[PDB]
Amino acid sequence: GHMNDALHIGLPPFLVQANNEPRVLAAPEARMGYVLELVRANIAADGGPFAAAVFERDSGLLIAAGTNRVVPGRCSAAHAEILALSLAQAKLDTHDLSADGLPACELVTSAEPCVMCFGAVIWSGVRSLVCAARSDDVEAIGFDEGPRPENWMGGLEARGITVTTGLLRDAACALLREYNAC
Amino acid sequence: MNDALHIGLPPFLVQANNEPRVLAAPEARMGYVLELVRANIAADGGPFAAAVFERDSGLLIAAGTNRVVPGRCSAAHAEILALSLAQAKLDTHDLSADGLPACELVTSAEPCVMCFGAVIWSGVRSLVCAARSDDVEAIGFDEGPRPENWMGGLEARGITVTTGLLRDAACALLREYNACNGVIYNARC
Ligand SMILES: Nc1nc(N)c2nc[nH]c2n1
Ligand SMILES: [Zn+2]
Ligand SMILES: [Zn+2]
Repeated sequence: GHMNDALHIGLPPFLVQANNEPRVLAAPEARMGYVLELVRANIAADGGPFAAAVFERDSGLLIAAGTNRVVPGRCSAAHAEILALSLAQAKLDTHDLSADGLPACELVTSAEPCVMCFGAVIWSGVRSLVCAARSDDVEAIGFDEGPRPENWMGGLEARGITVTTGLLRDAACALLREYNAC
Repeated sequence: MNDALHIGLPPFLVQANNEPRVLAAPEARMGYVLELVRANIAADGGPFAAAVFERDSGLLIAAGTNRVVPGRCSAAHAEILALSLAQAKLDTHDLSADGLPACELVTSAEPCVMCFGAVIWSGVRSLVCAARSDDVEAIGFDEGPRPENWMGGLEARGITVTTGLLRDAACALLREYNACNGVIYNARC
């Protein structure tokens, strides 16, 4: 809500809980299954059908999670990725996730990022991005990726951020089609 | 806050966002945005400020400055703060929602790729910049990989773009931040 002295984006109960309960998920598909549970919880708490979480890349320790809170939060910058990366940085007391001595961080996200989130992933210091639904899956339910540069993935890769896509794509599309139906 | 995204605003920014203010001329709007750059640098933030104004009346809606380092948040560019704070005050994610005056983002520098998408999603109908991307990069800030013809990109979404407005003063402030950036104490800073 509106504050005088802060930008303040409140989080619904499931998301506060997700950011404060201990969770180590070693396998990539474990990490992505949990992110898709957050998608489902978010849809039920009036949010867009997107979620993301920052994990320690090797251990799979969950550091923070975010979901689309654009409409209920009255904030167009409130995509899953922005919240997940920002909360991870708050937790780790730094604006730079690749700060010396911090373990390598990974953003596991329900769908390929829009142009804003593409830039946010670059500045964040995460070293790895893993996506489920593809860009055309997102467009097919009326979400816009915006004008991203051509070869956005190679843009990430050239800056030391490894990119995997398509992970539990079909599971993520099931939740997208469902949001679009309702 | 582990229960919210919470970026605190320094007092001078609370002040900027508290007092009613109307600036008709583009140069007046950018003059004010450049005062916030200097106040931000003195309040431990980066050399970047932006403000959302009603396009046709000059009424200030909200201002934002770069709070990346003090706010421990790489998303906290001036543009993201200005836009989000304006959306919070008017109680919509969409600055072009029915009933709302057309909004213009005035920004001390051309937007990086993240801020470029934020602009597109925000609903503002006008982007007005001072320093060019070349200026920003000249002192080690990185605009990142924007799409080819990013300005044409904005225009095709109906977002009119101006740049170079009070560019000299904005460059002078960038160079002054850069001269004071190092670790060796300089009383002149
Ligand atoms: N316009 C602009 N460009 C950057 N690289 C940047 N980094 C932090 N704030 C910024 N603003
Ligand atoms: Zn996004
Ligand atoms: Zn930016």
